[PDB]
Amino acid sequence: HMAPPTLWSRVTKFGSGWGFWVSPTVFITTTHVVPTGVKEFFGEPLSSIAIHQAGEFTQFRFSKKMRPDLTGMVLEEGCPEGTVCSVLIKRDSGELLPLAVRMGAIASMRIQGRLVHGQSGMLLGTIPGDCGAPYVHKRGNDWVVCGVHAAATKSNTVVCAVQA
Ligand SMILES: [Cl-]
Ligand SMILES: [Cl-]
Repeated sequence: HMAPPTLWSRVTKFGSGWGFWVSPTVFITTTHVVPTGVKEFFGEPLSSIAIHQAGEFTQFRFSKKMRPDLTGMVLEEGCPEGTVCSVLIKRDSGELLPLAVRMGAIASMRIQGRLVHGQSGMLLGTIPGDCGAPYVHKRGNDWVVCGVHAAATKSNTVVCAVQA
């Protein structure tokens, strides 16, 4: 299934990587790309944002509609093993590099000392800078997002962080 422009428009440069607008108020990203010590995100004070971070998965819920042009999509905790997702990688150049990935198992893993609650997959390459890119798949009418890019083997195996 081919990701349409509006879906790409959700993928947003953020910190040392990317994040993704799940809806007008909900933004997801990979914890380690998130800027630390700041007092606002997208011009909104922390106080106005509900933040939950665990297992390298970060979710922001804003009090205000930040992307009022968007519809809300389904966010799931990973996907069924065997599902082929697309990782919607934007590069700093502007290039779009959707990568097809056959997903494997969900697991709590230690990767370079960090606890990642995630899902591994095999590419059917990712680089530093790509973390936070969304893993998506289409089910019926609806695109589903089920993780954010977190790691890859040197090899090729990729891992996305998934929500509790
Ligand atoms: Cl775009
Ligand atoms: Cl499914």
